[PDB]
Amino acid sequence: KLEDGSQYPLEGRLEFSEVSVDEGTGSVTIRAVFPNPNNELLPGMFVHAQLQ
Amino acid sequence: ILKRLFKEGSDVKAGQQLYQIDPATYEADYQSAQANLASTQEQAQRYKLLVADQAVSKQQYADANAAYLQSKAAVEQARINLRYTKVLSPISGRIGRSAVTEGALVTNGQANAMATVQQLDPIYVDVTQPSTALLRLRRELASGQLERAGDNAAKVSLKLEDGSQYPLEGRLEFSEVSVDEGTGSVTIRAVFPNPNNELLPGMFVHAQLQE
Amino acid sequence: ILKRLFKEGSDVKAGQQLYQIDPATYEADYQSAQANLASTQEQAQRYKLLVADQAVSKQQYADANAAYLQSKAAVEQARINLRYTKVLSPISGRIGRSAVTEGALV
Amino acid sequence: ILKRLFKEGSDVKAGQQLYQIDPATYEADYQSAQANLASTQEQAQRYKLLVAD
Repeated sequence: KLEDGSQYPLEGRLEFSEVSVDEGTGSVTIRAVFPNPNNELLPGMFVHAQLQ
Repeated sequence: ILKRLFKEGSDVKAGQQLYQIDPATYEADYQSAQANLASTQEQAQRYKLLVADQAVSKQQYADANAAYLQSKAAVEQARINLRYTKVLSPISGRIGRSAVTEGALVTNGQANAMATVQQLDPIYVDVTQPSTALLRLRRELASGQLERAGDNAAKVSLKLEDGSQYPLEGRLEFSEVSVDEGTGSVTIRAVFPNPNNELLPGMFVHAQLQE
Repeated sequence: ILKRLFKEGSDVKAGQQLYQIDPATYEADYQSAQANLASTQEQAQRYKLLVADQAVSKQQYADANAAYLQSKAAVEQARINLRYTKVLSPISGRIGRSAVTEGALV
Repeated sequence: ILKRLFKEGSDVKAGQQLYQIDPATYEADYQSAQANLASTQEQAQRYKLLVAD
């Protein structure tokens, strides 16, 4: 779901292998991969991954 | 620097000579390399025929062929250096000021440029906008809500800083050229014809989209 | 930099040439090194035969072999430098602005 | 001997060219000597002034 509140039409995979853990916070970062064939998404966008 | 061949702030063509570095010493190396080559070549040719006839040893032919190869090499380097005495314009555009005065000493690999040329006719207008604004606009190009100007571009107008309209009409191209660090904000470019140089780099302006 | 070769904000491929560094001297060094190699090599090969026959000394052969070894080395470095005059994309992806202009020094 | 230019047994005039010796190396030595003179002459003109100040 994009900053504008809109739904990205494509759908990706949320990968559960941890990329980094935080120092103080101890909170983990993981990553989803989304196809981006029109170059609608660019780095630095604020978004929400939606999980059922 | 023998000469500066251009007027500062003028329009220069791609490949036009902007400076003449004093060629005299470079001409001398070249012509001297060619003289050395003409001689060693004629010998190497003679010896190639002699060694075929066994009128000379392999060594003597070898030595003659070696001298010739050295000469060949020396010519080619000298030719290149001579060519470089004419400092040429890489592009068509408005050249600025010379950082160098006639009679100054220039060095291959010196830290500072001597001049800077700027293609001004087609001119850019850099527009920075939040990632979401751009995504919106791109959709309207495909929706047809925005009028196209060629491939992947919207027709645009320009409003100058004095507040007036620019008479000409440009292209707002949708491939991003940078995304900013702090802000998610994206920079794209419009392209406006500038046939008399009313537009200059550094102006603050407003590109205008009819939706 | 002789040429930039890519549009800013466009897609390039891994391995694609993004810039042309002026190759003229590098080309000349390489051609000349290569021709010198052909010549020191035959000389070293020949002296190798000739020492076995005692028609030249070990010192003469040692010198011929040395000059040949230097030519090999000179050729390899000249080749590598010439190769780098073509600045390639490491990956496929979207390229942004050029931070360096044509005519710039790298 | 690049060329003979005359027919054996024939008549010839004083100053008539009878042979051409290959001039390639001679042409290039001459071109090079002119080039060295130009360069070297300008430098001595230049240094004549320099030493003056």
